[PDB]
Amino acid sequence: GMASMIVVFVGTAGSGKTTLTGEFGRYLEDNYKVAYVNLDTGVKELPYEPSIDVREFVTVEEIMREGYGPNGAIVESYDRLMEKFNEYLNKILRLEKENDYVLIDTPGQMETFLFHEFGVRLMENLPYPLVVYISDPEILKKPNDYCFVRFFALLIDLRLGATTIPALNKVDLLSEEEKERHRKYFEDIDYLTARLKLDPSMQGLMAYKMCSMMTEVLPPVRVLYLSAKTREGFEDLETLAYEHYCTC
Amino acid sequence: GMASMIVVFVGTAGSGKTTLTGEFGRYLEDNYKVAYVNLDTGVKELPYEPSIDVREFVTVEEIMREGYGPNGAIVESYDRLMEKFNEYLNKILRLEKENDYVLIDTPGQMETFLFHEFGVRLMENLPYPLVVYISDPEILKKPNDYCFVRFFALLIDLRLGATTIPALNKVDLLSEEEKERHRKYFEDIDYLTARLKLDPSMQGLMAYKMCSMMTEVLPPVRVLYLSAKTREGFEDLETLAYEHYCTC
Repeated sequence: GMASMIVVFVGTAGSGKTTLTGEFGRYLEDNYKVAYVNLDTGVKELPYEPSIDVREFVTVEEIMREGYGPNGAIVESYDRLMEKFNEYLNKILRLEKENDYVLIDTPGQMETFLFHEFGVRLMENLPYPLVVYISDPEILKKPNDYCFVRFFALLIDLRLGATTIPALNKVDLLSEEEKERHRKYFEDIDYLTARLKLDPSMQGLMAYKMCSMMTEVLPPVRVLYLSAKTREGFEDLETLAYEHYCTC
Repeated sequence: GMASMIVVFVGTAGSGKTTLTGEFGRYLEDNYKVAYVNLDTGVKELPYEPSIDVREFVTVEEIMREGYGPNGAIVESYDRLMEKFNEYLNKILRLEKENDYVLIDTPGQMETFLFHEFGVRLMENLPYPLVVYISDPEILKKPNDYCFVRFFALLIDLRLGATTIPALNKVDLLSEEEKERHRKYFEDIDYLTARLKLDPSMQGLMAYKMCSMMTEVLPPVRVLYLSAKTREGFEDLETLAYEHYCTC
């Protein structure tokens, strides 16, 4: 096709970002032409058929043989990928010319995407990509967690300089009590800050201070609730992907 | 001894956080009793003698044999450590009773510290620890990078709820032109925002918006410049460690 949208999935190893990428692809493949990009050198298996698969060129496992530990082997795998930076960039630019959606799967170690050259430069060089930042529901246990997760999404937005949508994955595992509780904090402006008042701790009152982002000029975003299992929230995301490539 | 200070070193694999921890220890061992804690399951070698070494119990390498990839093996190593959570916590609390300094080395994959239970809970349960967030100078190439790095330090502060000092490591590798350029953006309030005005990009004007943190109530912090090689900035940090355990 040619709608030419790129959607970048960001999340820590465990959040189910790779399963989501696949299933969100399948959902789209009814009405669109879709390409998948894997930028992770240490993922074991892919539930989709990749156009680009940086494991073709280098894997964390193989370079651990050379005698690196895994910390070193991960950093080293992305130093070797930079040897092919322009090649991967043009490869992705071309996928985007021949497709309606290019879905990009990033390293399970998101700092390997946030910090290293390869991930940041690739992102400064793609046309207006949208980023979906996936969070595990289990990380959400206290009102601190909510602004934390929300602030992190803001940080990705800088580092990659691309609009970043906060999402919770695996929502099908929520009991509905749980579902109700997470919705409360996220959607309701005030209520969040309200619950951020009862903690009598500086690092807690410190955390209350951070509840800053106000109205307009600094526009809070809509959080997605997603499930690969039930396809919950997929239509929202598709919509978000259209509202973005238009307005922006 | 018994000054009972804990200093927590946070930084991505590559930033030289582990070499710094060792050398900062040696510098202290002249005037203080010092204990080292390693919480990293995938670091190859330690330049110090650890009191606690979570590799004793589990390593990323060994569990990769069981057939996990490295993403999975890293997450899995910290799930197994939680089986010993209370034991490691009391072990560290006791080190702090018998020492002037307990220096804590965290996982080379800082999200394994920022996100996973083990790292966040350990930190909510330690007495007033100070966090030093180490950044590679090479990440600093454009005025965006400066607020990025500075904002990330703010995020660690929430997630662990402990005061977090931004630092640049490996300053001995700076040409002095470089040294001068990094100092400019960091110390000078305004100047930073000033240079954050010439970019004609929403995600750039977006980045200008984020330059928010104002005066008092929301007090900007002093950035450290550190070098294991020359011991630059070690006295500053020692001072910071005293000014913190006092006031705070």
